[PDB]
Amino acid sequence: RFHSFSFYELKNVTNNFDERPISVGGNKGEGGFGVVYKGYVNNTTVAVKKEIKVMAKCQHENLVELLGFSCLVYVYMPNGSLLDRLSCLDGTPPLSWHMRCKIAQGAANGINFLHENHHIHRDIKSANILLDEAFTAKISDFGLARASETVMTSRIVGTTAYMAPEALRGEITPKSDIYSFGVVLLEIITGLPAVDEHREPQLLLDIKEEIEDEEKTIEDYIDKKMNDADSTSVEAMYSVASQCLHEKKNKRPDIKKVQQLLQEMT
Ligand SMILES: Nc1ncnc2c1ncn2[C@@H]1O[C@H](COP(=O)(O)OP(=O)(O)NP(=O)(O)O)[C@@H](O)[C@H]1O
Repeated sequence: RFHSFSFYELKNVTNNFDERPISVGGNKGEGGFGVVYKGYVNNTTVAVKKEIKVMAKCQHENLVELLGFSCLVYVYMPNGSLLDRLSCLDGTPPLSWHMRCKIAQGAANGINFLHENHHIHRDIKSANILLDEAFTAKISDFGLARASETVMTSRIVGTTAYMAPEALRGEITPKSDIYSFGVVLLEIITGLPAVDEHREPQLLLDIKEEIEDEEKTIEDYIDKKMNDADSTSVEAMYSVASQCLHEKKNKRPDIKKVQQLLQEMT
């Protein structure tokens, strides 16, 4: 299971917490809980950051593996996040439609495993979908995760732009994950971030209504940085997105349904 690390080995593996981007010769990614550095341990490139029983019960090919702690050490995901690859950050090639279908499938297989096992992720978003050497989807960051039995909470957590209305009111339910996934699927289709302040609309989930009021087609929104995207499977994916984004929790499909529809799309 989990290798217990001393801090001093971690320090030195990360070239003494070299905070420089790896693209410039360093070891640095960073989020709202810590900084993630590339490590070289024996010959195992790892990812080191600053729940564990969740990672201890939940192993799956579409979930990042926790290796160890001092704290947290992870299998290291070469290709970064889905958000950064959708953005083409640091000049990476745009993701093909074929590849985007596989990633959506893998991410749904990942969340399915979590729901079967009665967990609620609570922060499903494209930044929390990592990609290994082979671009296999790895759901990450189970710091907010909760075991399930719908309850409420005074400590509302998540990322605003991906959050279900009931998740923003303080309810806790896997149903919110489904909603967040629907926003991820929209990100995959259009290659647009869930929120852009200098955009209209600022919130990607708002395109559902532009489309429903047939003011726009999903075709207008399709990421133009692809040449392998057929109308039929794009609409098939959008349809699944739309269902996940039903503003009423009990109307959304469950993850088993989302999964079978994404497999049928392919
Ligand atoms: N296991 C990993 N392998 C490779 N990169 C990782 C791994 N875990 C995290 N990262 C990267 O480390 C950075 C920090 O991630 P994280 O601390 O989870 O913040 P975030 O998901 O971007 N936002 P939040 O989860 O709200 O704090 C991100 O840039 C990730 O791309």
